Amino acid sequence: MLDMPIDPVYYQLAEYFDSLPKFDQFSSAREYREAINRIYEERNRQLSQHERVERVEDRTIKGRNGDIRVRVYQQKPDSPVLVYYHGGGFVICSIESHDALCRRIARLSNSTVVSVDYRLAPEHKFPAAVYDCYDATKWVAENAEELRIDPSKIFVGGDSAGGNLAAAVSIMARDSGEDFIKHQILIYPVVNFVAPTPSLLEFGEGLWILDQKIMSWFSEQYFSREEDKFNPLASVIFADLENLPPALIITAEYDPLRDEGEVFGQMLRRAGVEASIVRYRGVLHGFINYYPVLKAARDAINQIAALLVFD
Repeated sequence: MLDMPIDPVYYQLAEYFDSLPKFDQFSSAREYREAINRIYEERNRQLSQHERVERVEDRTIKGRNGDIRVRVYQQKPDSPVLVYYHGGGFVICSIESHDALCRRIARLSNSTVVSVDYRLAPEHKFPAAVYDCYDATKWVAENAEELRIDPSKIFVGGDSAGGNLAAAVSIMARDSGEDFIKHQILIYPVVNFVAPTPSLLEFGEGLWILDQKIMSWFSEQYFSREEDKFNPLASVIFADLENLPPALIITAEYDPLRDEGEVFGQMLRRAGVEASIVRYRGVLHGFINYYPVLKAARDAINQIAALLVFD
């Protein structure tokens, strides 16, 4: 139990969550990563069977940091695109662990999704991932014809650390005077590594998926220096927000990062950026990947897909 009115699916998933490998059960992030990604990826292999996509292509592109692999899920050519950045605290997860999710988005929308295989920490410290995501996004904008995507409909989005990366990318594009991003989709993002919030304290302990201990561990792996936490490409909540793309922010009710995400949405509104802040009740951080058994996740996904389909 956490606060009380939690979707009954979580109580049914008690064994599952408790059986997952914990970060502090290994001596290094690498070993932890290998153990947890193995589980996530196998599950995705099962789910993808039910998310058919006309074509899924793995391409290697040139980022300032070197090679960057991206996976292009294209259900239909000459369609809108969502450049996506997977979650995982900047340390774990991969294209394969969010494969089912991206397939479903591309399939439902009859469009395109480009999932970025960005450099992970601690191997590559902040801001390596931010630059990989920005480089891949710009590459999508610059290769519109080759990829067969609509250059006038390019969206960016991600979940958790991925939502943070989508926000950072949007800022980096704005700072560079680039205007190709038409929408940013932040799924329960982390946008602050310096200040506390009531939700951070309230759910700092006691919930599955995320607690204060692993959050501190993630930032320790991500940043090479403490003060990097205040960088505007990290704690995006302190960046200049003028002219940023219109945003759809999806938050989870039982999540330490909840208030942060909502405050970031209110700050964007003040700065004159249009934004929607949607809090899903009864769910925890990371809920979107559980769409096969959680309706709230299927509806959250429908919101992302609707953006690529509707005008």
